[PDB]
Amino acid sequence: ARLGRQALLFPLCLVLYEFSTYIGNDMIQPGMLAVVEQYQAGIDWVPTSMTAYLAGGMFLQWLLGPLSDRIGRRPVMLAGVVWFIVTCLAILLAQNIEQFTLLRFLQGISLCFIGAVGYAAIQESFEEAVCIKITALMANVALIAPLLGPLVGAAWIHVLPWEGMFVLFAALAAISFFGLQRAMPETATRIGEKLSLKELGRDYKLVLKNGRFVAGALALGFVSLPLLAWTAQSPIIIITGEQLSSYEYGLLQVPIFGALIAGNLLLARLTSRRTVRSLIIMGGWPIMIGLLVAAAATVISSHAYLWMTAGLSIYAFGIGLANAGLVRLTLFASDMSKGTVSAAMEMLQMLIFTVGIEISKHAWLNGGNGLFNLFNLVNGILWLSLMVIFLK
Ligand SMILES: C[n+]1ccc(-c2cc[n+](C)cc2)cc1
Ligand SMILES: [Pr+3]
Ligand SMILES: [Pr+3]
Repeated sequence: ARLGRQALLFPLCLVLYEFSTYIGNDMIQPGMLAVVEQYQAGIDWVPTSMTAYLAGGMFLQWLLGPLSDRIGRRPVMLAGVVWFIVTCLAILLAQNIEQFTLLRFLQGISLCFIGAVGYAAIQESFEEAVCIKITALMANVALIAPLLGPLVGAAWIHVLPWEGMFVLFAALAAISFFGLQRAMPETATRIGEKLSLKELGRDYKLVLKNGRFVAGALALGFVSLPLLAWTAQSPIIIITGEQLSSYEYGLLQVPIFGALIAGNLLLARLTSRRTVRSLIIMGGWPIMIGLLVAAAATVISSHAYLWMTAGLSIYAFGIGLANAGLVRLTLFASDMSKGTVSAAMEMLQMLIFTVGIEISKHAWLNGGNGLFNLFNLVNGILWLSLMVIFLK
């Protein structure tokens, strides 16, 4: 007898899935030093784990939304959960870092199911008032994962093997599979209809023609790249770069991702009395000053990692205050299907993350902290350059 508890279990398991796909990245980065050392791979493969994971995350959004609309939101979502489980277990059999990285890419495809079909079902199932509550919980999980992940991941690889992490990801996903199997409704409104890739290609051609949309989408990518670059490389900057331990590594996540949360909590308070664009200008100050301080500090003094951390913290506060607003404006910058717009901007900004982490990596390998931070400053400037057009 499940109908009252169904209204709560369905969003909970999707959030559990969202959480485990997220720590599936955030727990793995600290443990990536163990992985590299166990394959004898070289530290340059540490950020590439995330690069491949995110590259998979942009692989199928365009398809999965309209496909699940045609064949069912249940069978497509459940397939994504199974896929994550199977690919999480398959990585234990990887014989080199290339195979590890390749499965890391296959595991990344699991992210595409969250918004394009999972959240689509939340939109199609719940009232606007309840939908807001669920979206908020999804946002709170997206804030906790990149703080919990590195802390728990650093602690994990001093007692347990990295393999065990993937067992944990598959287990949490397995729990969410059984929960979704019982509780998820079937809310696809086009079951039976034919899907036309040629027609769908025209939809994505039309959104890319929208100048104001593309400007906002790229800006979201550019502005979050410093934060994503830090997540990817902080294990190699702090531990192998600065010759520090796991404690320092983990400790330095607190002011940065704490600052992110602080930026979101203030946004929540200030939202009723500030327009979206004023919050973008408001948050722009800590973003620019933060990135500028981190750059200036590590150019004049290469090993000033506390000044770098403080710079990223001030920057992160700006991101928490500005991003949610810019996401909103970008969505409504294109008067086209919300499924296509969301998939487009999710896809576009992740193109920037994947390429950006790779350039970021080479910046640090060839120039250390100074060139790592300077590249992050360029990204801020590119976000700011786009904002003066996008806003004025
Ligand atoms: C799959 N995925 C999750 C979270 C982000 C994300 C990007 C930028 N920020 C600021 C937060 C979260 C991107 C992709
Ligand atoms: Pr058409
Ligand atoms: Pr269409």
